Amino acid sequence: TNFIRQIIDEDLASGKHTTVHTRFPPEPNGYLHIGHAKSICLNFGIAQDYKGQCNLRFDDTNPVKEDIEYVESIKNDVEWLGFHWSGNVRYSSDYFDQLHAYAIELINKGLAYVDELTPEQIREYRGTLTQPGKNSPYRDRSVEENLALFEKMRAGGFEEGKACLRAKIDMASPFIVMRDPVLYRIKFAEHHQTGNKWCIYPMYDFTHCISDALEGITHSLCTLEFQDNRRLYDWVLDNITIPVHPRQYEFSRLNLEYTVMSKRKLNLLVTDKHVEGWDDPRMPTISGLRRRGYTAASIREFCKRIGVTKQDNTIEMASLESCIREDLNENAPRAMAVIDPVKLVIENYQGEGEMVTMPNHPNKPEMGSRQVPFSGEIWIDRADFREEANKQYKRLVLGKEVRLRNAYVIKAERVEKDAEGNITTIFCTYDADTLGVIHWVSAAHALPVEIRLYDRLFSVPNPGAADDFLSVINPESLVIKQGFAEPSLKDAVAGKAFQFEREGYFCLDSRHSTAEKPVFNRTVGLRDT
RNA sequence: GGGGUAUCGCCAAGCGGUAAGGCACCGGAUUCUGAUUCCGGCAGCGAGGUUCGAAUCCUCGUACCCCAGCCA
Ligand SMILES: NC(=O)CC[C@H](N)C(=O)NS(=O)(=O)OC[C@H]1O[C@@H](n2cnc3c(N)ncnc32)[C@H](O)[C@@H]1O
Repeated sequence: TNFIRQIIDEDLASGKHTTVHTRFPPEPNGYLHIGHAKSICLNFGIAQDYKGQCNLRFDDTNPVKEDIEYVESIKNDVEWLGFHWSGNVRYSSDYFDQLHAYAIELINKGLAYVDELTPEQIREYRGTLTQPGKNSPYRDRSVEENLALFEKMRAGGFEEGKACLRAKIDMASPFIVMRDPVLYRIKFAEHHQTGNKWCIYPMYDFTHCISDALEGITHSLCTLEFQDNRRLYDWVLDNITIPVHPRQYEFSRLNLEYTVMSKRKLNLLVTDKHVEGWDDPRMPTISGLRRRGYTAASIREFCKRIGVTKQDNTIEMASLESCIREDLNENAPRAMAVIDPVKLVIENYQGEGEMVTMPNHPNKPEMGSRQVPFSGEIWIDRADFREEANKQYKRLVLGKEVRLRNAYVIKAERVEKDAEGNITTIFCTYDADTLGVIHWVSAAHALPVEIRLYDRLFSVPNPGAADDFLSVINPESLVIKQGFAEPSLKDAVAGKAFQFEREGYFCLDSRHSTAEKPVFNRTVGLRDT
């Protein structure tokens, strides 16, 4: 329960409404991102929670910026997230002729007219945040003149920017939006759904209130920027022959630390190639978060955990993080992986290996146990090995012993180095019947695995407010290791995310992995203190 | 100008009845993952008025967001 829902129960009891009918109106000019998920939960959840209907509508009014590619993806992430829409997918373009008729109703009613101030001009007459606007000399043309001219615009008689249809509101209203907001505009650009049937497109403020109405929406839910815009949402509706009037309520938009979220800036990392793609695993996009290894639920949880308020906010990473972890900790079966590897030879080991039994999930044997190849020419993570270390360091010490994960207690007793003085091997001896702790991978039965260690894309908490967000990208947002994993990981089906013991939760990256060079993305690391 | 916001480090309840939970975080217990679990540990813009008493009320100021695209 949040204020929007609180309003919903009230609108219910009074009987202002019977069923709720919400909507998600993303424009198809980029992919969805976590923020949208917030928006996607609000509207889809309210509806199902109230046995209502939510639809997916692509507010495709600006042909020039939108592309078919997006609508396909927006459609997917929506499903993927876990929601289904009411009836078919509706496009604002579905209501184009509808908007046209309505523009005419305003014209005939005399509340809209063909203004001819060049764009530059239209702004000058607009006035400012403190100085009222000034009526255009065209403002008062006759209904007959307006109908004629509109039709011309529509018939392409005017070049782009040479004419526009405008409402006749109040040029000196404090709401800049009511200063004779433009209704239609000329754009000779093929629309992704109507092709070239249209030369004049309608504006969002115009399109949006009508679509909602014509759809039967009970609560147009949006983000705060559109609060001023509520004035014109009601005006248009309050001035055309349409039978319902969806009330609008806005809320705060999701802001995440260390990552921009504007479909534009995201769009910029993509175009200027600073990331693999909209879905590069470092992105805040859903497509990305998915490839990164986020479970629809963790996202839906995140969304649940941050509420919907009118307050400005900026969620920390640890929140989104805590979420995937809560999910994965409980579901992902553990495995063995070694990210940095130095060879460790147990000279006391005679033979060619054996077979150590490891659980799939230690706090839940319910997921059974697997069989992994133990040996004496194994691998380990360099950071487990130290010739010198304090009392808190629990891993391998030059004269100590560490219980190898699900196997034996070895005991380093020598070491060896090279040119630069870095070690190449740690000769040690294993105990006989013993079955701190560390993990490992038999070098022999080792699966060569590429590992992509990800980190927050941007170096600063609020790259948005930065001068050049690109200039503040973390060069270490991605760090490609080359490690070795037990042979089980051979059968990692791109999808499940295993938990490489003591390292993090990983998933096989489904944009690069091959039969021989599987690629495991680190969704999120573990809590290390 | 106008439209908004003002409770813990980050979110988020409470809507006059004497300040929820979440995440971060610091202690302690277990753990062949320094994880997991586990218990313990840390609060309402300012100033005034209003009440018996208000974070929720009235007023002043203060802050910070948004609005001068033929983008949405
Ligand atoms: N009346 C409205 O909702 C505005 C719709 C408009 N076409 C729009 O905002 N375009 S959009 O494609 O950028 O966004 C579509 C809808 O997604 C949600 N949304 C957009 N940006 C968001 C953000 N940063 N955080 C959370 N939710 C966000 C809104 O419901 C938005 O309308």
